[PDB]
Amino acid sequence: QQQQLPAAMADTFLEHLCLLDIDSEPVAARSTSIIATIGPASRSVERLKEMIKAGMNIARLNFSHGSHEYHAESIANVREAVESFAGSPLSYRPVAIALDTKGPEIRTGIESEVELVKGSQVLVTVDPAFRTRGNANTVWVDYPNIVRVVPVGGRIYIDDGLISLVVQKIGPEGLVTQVENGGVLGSRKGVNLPGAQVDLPGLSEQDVRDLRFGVEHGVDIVFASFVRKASDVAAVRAALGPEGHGIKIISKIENHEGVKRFDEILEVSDGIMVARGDLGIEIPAEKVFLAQKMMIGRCNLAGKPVVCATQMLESMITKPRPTRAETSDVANAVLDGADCIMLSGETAKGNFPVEAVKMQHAIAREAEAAVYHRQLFEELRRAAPLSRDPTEVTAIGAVEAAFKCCAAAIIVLTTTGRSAQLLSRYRPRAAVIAVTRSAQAARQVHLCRGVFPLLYREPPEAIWADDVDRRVQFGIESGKLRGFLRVGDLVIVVTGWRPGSGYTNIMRVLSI
Amino acid sequence: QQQQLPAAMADTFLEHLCLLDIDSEPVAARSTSIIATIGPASRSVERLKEMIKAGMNIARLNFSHGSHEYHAESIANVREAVESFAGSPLSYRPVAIALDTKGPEIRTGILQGGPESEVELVKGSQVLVTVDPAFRTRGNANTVWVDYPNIVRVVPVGGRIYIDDGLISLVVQKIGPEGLVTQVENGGVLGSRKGVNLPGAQVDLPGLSEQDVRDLRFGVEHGVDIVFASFVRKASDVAAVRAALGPEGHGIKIISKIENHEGVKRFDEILEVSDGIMVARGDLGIEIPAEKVFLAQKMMIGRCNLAGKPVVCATQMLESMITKPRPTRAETSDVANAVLDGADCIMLSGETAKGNFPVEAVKMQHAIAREAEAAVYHRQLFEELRRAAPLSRDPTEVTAIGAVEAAFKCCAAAIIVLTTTGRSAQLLSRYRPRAAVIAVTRSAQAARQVHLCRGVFPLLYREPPEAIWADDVDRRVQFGIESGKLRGFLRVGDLVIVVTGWRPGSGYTNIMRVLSI
Amino acid sequence: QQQQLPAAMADTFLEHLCLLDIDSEPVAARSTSIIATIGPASRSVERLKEMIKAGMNIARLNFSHGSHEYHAESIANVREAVESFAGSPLSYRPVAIALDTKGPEIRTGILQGGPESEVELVKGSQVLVTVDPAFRTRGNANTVWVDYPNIVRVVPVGGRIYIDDGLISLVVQKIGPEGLVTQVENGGVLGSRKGVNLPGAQVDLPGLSEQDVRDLRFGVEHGVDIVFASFVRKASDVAAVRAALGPEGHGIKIISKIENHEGVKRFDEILEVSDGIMVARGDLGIEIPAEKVFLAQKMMIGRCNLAGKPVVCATQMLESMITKPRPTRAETSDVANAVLDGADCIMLSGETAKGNFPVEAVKMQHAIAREAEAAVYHRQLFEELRRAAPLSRDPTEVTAIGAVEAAFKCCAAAIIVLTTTGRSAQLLSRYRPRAAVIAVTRSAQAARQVHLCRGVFPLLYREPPEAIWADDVDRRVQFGIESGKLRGFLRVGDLVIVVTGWRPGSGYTNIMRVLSI
Amino acid sequence: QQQQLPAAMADTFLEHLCLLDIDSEPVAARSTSIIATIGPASRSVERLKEMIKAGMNIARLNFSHGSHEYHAESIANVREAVESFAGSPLSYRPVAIALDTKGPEIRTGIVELVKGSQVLVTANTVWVDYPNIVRVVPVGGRIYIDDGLISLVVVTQVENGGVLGSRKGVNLPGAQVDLPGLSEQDVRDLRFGVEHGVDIVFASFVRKASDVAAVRAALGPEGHGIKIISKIENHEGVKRFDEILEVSDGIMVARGDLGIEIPAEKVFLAQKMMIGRCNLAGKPVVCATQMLESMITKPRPTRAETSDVANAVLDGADCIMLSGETAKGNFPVEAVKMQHAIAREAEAAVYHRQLFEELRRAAPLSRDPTEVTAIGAVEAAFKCCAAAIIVLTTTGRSAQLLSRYRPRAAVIAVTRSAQAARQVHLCRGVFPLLYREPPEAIWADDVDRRVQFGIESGKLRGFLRVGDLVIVVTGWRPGSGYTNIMRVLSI
Ligand SMILES: [K+]
Ligand SMILES: [K+]
Ligand SMILES: [K+]
Ligand SMILES: [K+]
Ligand SMILES: [Mn+2]
Ligand SMILES: [Mn+2]
Ligand SMILES: [Mn+2]
Ligand SMILES: [Mn+2]
Repeated sequence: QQQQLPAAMADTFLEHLCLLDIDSEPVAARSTSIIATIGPASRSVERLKEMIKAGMNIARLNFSHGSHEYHAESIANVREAVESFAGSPLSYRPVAIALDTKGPEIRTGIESEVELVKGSQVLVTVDPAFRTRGNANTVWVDYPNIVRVVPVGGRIYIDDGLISLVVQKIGPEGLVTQVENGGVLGSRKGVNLPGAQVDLPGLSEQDVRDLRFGVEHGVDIVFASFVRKASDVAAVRAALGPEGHGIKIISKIENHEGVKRFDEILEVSDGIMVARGDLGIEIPAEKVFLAQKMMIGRCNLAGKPVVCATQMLESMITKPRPTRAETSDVANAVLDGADCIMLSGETAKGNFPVEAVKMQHAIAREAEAAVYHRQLFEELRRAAPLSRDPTEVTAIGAVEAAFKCCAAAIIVLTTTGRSAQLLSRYRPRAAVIAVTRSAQAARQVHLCRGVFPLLYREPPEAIWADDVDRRVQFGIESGKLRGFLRVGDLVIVVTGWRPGSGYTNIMRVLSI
Repeated sequence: QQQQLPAAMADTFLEHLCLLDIDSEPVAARSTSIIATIGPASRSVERLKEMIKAGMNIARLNFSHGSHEYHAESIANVREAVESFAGSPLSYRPVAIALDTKGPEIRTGILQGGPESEVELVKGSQVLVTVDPAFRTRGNANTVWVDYPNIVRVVPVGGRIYIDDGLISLVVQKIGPEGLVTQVENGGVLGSRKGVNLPGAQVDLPGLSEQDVRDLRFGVEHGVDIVFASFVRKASDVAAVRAALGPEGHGIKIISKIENHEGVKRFDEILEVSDGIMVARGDLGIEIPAEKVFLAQKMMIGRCNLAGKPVVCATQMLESMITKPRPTRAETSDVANAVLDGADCIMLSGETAKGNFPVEAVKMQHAIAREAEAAVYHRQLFEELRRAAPLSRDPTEVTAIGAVEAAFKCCAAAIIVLTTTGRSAQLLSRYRPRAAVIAVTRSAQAARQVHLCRGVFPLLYREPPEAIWADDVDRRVQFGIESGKLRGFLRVGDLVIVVTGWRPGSGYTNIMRVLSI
Repeated sequence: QQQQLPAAMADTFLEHLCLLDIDSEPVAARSTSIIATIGPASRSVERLKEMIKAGMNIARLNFSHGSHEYHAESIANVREAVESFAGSPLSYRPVAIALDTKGPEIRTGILQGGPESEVELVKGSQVLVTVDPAFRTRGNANTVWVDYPNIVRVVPVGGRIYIDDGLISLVVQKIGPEGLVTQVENGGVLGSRKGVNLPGAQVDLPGLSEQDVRDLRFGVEHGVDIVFASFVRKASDVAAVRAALGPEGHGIKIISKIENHEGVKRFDEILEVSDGIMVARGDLGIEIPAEKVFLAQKMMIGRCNLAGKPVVCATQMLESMITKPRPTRAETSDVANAVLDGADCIMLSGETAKGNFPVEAVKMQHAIAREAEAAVYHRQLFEELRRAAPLSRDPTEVTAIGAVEAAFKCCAAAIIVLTTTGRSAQLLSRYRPRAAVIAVTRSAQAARQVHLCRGVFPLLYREPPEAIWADDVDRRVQFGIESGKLRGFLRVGDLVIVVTGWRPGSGYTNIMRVLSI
Repeated sequence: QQQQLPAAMADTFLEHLCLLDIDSEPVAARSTSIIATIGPASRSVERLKEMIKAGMNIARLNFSHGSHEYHAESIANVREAVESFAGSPLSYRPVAIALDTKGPEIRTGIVELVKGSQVLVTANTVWVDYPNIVRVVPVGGRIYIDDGLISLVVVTQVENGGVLGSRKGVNLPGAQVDLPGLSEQDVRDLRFGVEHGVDIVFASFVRKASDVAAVRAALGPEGHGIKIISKIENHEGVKRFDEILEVSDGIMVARGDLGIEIPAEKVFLAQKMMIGRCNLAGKPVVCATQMLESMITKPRPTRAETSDVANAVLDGADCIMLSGETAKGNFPVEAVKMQHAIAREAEAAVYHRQLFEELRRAAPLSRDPTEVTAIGAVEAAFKCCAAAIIVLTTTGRSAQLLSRYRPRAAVIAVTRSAQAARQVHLCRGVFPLLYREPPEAIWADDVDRRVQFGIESGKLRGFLRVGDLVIVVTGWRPGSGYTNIMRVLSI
């Protein structure tokens, strides 16, 4: 059998594991959406085309680097690459665009390299004149209060926490420190101050500018950096302004406080990013996996998208093949229950961006087939409280029906994505094919595992009921074309009693 | 809270038990249908009316007693009592009629100048069992006549003969030319025409005698809804019932009564071929050791639950009530446990056929079943059923389970289903929703037969079809709601799950909708 | 296979039910202890001997009736019957003796000219209930007198009044200047001095009257083992029993009978303070609606199972047998379901106290309990208990669960425990092993009280201590094995789990060993 | 609370996940043993001392490289480093030594292979040590070179270019490699292992039961004691796994080769399947290769590496390995310290509730008194949050049977057999203590002194504190195979 079905029929998790079969070919669209960071390696229209073809679903713009003009070019190229496939509506793949916020970063000064000798004296300055006078015994940083916040005996991580510094006297013109971990240091590198309370705002003048930019260029999603408390996302919301309620806000969890106040942060956000990079510097590297698995679990419970991020395939920045740990990282993110998996170096600057995307694609398909739905579904139902919202009620119904007949797909009409979401919330195995007129909602829905958006272009029919049927039919055809559904398959169709959003309430079983 | 909801939310069966609350009032129509046997105590139109009011859903005609004329009067009186409530379609309660077959019984003769007189079989004495036609009526303390010619040829020396609900006990010591010389092993007081059981003897009597066949044809002609088939031992037995029922009667549901060891052993083959099962505890309780019935009962109920077929629990559920206005503590727990076991219907016999409290007896099964229905640990039950039931490609099943699931998620007060033959109402109840299954149908018969399936409340719909089919569909669903409101099944603010189909005719159910009342 | 093993190996409760097998013979001592009530039917030494042979483990003396002298004779006769088997220590069966308290009973008066004669209260007729001192003797078909002046003040117009076991039903339709003008709801033949109940109406008689205290002091002096304490409504009720029991009687296990609504509601507090519980169905079934008892029964048994305390199921489990040599189908299933519920003991009252078949009645509870015990789905049962029971630091508990676990893994025939006060035997049964708990003790009393715990089979050990303690330990273990072999609990080639301790005196169990027989 | 106890008390796996707490400090010896490969970075006695201190439990000698003399020096150095702590029997840490077999490898001879260009096999000329290559790769066959980084399609054509070094691993999937599992050299290497008293054989390229039979034959009679760990490195091996496991003492998920022989996407499936099956069989299973590669070069692991380790433990692995990280890299001790740190966190996060349930449930009934005592002991341990289960064991088997059920309390195994003490590291949760005193006259006393020994060693290393409960497992008579007693004692 295929799809790891013998494994799906197991009575225990152990028996399940014991039955995973390397010769059981996956046989389903991959449900985990891939987010790819745009950079020099992935910015040319022709490259983007390849990346789309290979599996990219979300383009991530990292506003930690590049000017407004630079990101506008990125948006313009993505949109071009994406619309090059509009020749065939039945095959067209929407691509989301996520603005990633700079946030309260700290960076060293200005392709040369100094060497911080272990045990040696290094001075950290925020004096404007030393802004480029950086050397083996002097590092300049762009956070003037550094001197006010890192006390004697405090730690200062530099460059992915690879360099490490102990403050051994805080004198007038800077921090007198001793290198604890040396390393070959380069230009403008990221700095971390664990244990220190960085009074740096979650939203600086630039972030606000950057957000307004996102509104004007119609970005779909904000990955909000360094989110430490509910008011942080409120601030993002305010900045996003009224022209931008539609925009999904994904809070990146990058530090201890963020981890601790996670519950409050989730309730107020549209989803979460396990921001492992910073997280892995702010808390001990041994402990990330706990935060990751805790947050993914909690999101699964709340029904919100969760993203797993950073170094999932690092070696690929430089090599055509991933390390054995990277492969298992991707699979375990999926098995953890992550809605999306990300790429950074691997697609922004590396020598194999398309190969990197093909790999997340390949692994996610295997891992998705290896999900023990039986336990998963049971636990979700069991944990999720009762509900009175007809849309939820239909969803779980639909998912249940899908399971009973091994439906190829659940086809949903949706206006804002919400009813597609409520379906994927319960993790059907059948694919959730979402038919929508809202180009934006079609993009934002990539954030939810197992949704395949289809953008519908025809003008409304006179008779609403007809309009509904043409759309469902549209789903089926697109379905047939991309090999999601074959003649003789059963499909579950979810619709509503009247137009407008918020009235989903019907579930139907149809045969193809 | 009500409906034993704290108990419903328990994480284990033990925790569930630990949270059952005597002050949590049930709050739902009772889902276990009650079958009542018709006799002198329950035959008058006015009595029937009371029994309907009290909860009766199936009238059982016991063809072991009475003539054709006698049962025709019963049917006529039921139907009258039933139709007396047709003045209000929104409140009308359909009542099924079940013909219960005589089958291969054996009874003693009539007593010497005494149909209502008693002889006494003393422990340790010689009793001759005769088949001699001349002794039918001549029977005494040392002589009992029996209506089974072959008895003399089937009980060996050392073989046991039970008389009267197994309370009398004879052991064959000598066989002879003019009967069985027996010694009374258990004595007691004996009357006329009492049931005989022959465990250990293979009884070569047919499952369907010339009379049964006549009885069955009778059932066809008078439009009975259900056949409780006695002494069903193997698949061919129900085939025989089917043939006899003839072509004028495919619609009739066949319920095999399981009354003996062989029947218990070939149960699987019998179920596959029957519409449902009756755990016939009376005979079963004599054919196998009394200690073992509970095992057959729980096994069969379990298996039916699995197959999704109606199962009936029967006999002595409330015996003391034949004679007393209150049940014994075992009787009460018997009913509750039949329900908790997972029985679709519970029966009454003596209690409604001859006893002094037939209505009180019906009211009691009503009261207990409501409590017990609320105490079912659906969480486990539902999980196990899904888990056990094979995948399915039939859109009707698919919608059913969907509907049940949706119902659970919002504590739906009801699932309302349009159904033509009952099948989609049945597939719902197969998954044991807690929300009541309100089945709307134009088939008066299907409305009656549906009582066989736990949790289905049938509503007979009387209006002529609208021109636009979609409108006809809506009026029906609306009809369900209103009836619902009126009988306190649904209150304003409830959510309800509506199940319908894409086109007319049966077999095409495939839609599930969430509506608020 | 035997012992319903296929059914034990099932992955779900449903599959379990589906695999119960009527041909799978039980093969194990029955673990549910049987309490028999002593009366005219069961007071003769020779009868008692039969009842012991048949399975009785606890004699229950019902102090609601009979004088001190009368109960002394009962004790004497039991002890005589019991010690008649002392000729063989390997086979000797200890029998507990439980004193059942009268408590705050409410009663009717003596009849017009008839300490034996009878009045009929006809359904629908006017009935005056006086509290008038004069009429305590002047009762007829329209006048019943009652020994509780306050009844007039507590039952409001429209309230019920149940009489004699709840078989007679009166409704107050007028409160008058000397009596409640009642209509007869339920009719029937009324006797002299019968029990009256007042549901919903709150009562104010003490839990412990001057007589109870006397009765308790009596129990001490005659060395009763167990007090079944009637009408326990709150923790202080058992404190009172404890005080009355006096210092000569800490050893005595106190079982609170739960007989009313308040008792049901304050159950948690009552359990914490008692050694065990009695589900007193009789009264309970009159105080709260008859439909609801099964809920109180299953909730209490569940909670006791959780707490690890003995729970008894009681009253009417086999009533028809008071009068008939076979039980009704409901009675059989009642017993099975008590066991499946998880009851430690099952009781008999009328069936053994007055009826015509006391020994047969005891043989039946024995026969059913064995079947039902084999049908427990231990897999779930064990899982749930572990899961629910909090961590523990007491080495005795820790050894128990370990022992139970080891037993399961090798289908041990038995767990053999040395115990001084019964406590380590109890902690084993607490986890419901399937293997039998063979408890070896020198305390004749502890040997009796242990019957209160499902699955414990006490063996009284008589030899004087050896010089070397270790040797004394081994002879006792060996004693268990031999007794074991002799009664067919263990066969050559069986594995057995032996639980002992590091030093003498109670409270130090901490060793578990696997041995082969 | 500590040890992720709130998460242990969860009613579902989801709820469990939801309750993992980064501020819940682990508080227990780490139970996953660490296998470290010896090389230039890790061969000096002083280095070895550091690596023992940091957590190493098994030294891995990779016979794919180095001469006999070279491996003798390694053994010698390990043994020295190890015995330098013998100053104190209560603290002494035994270190196993595992001989890792070369087996049917293929390597290149002693340059950048351009994408597109011609390359013959016997810059435009790679040499290979497997003469039959010409015989088993047909027109349109694939030849991987160096950790599957290069790809050659058959005369070949380069499909994937790359920078080629000296003597590098060649892989041929789809081809049936008729090279023997045991060459003349392997046999020599194995005989070597016997003579120098290695403890464990990691047997390379195990494809079928007869492969381990061959290893067994070569190991000879002087070496029945030696535990044999079959390395699963290819498709056939994955397919015939059941047969292989039944006949082996344990398994190594040899990800490196496996990741080249089967698609990289699929390894995690083989890994989780094998670890699951081993957990079921009660045999040790090893997770291997690249668990921390970046550390070969960098002082900190990547985020994928960290999660790789934790997931191996959560998968249920008995041991985790390091190769380049400790054999040649610039951070061997840091690498060992990391596997130590992660394994402790991951171990505390195991959802025993489910795990234990499932193992009981799955494991068939048993009549062997040792098993019966084990499960009993584990059950007792759970009920009182025992700090430890202390077992007397002669061959390790009763320690093994305990760990088979994954207690959370640590399994402190007391033994006289120095070797058994070493091999027991293969079983999660076993902490061996070597006992040196001569037997007492009264056997019962000898038993007690040993149990007492375990307690004291326990106290000293902070496994058990006064007031803890401990579970003690012993037997009714001397000699192995008769464990049958379980006792609850307070410290
Ligand atoms: K950023
Ligand atoms: K009949
Ligand atoms: K009493
Ligand atoms: K090797
Ligand atoms: Mn970051
Ligand atoms: Mn019958
Ligand atoms: Mn009472
Ligand atoms: Mn390898």
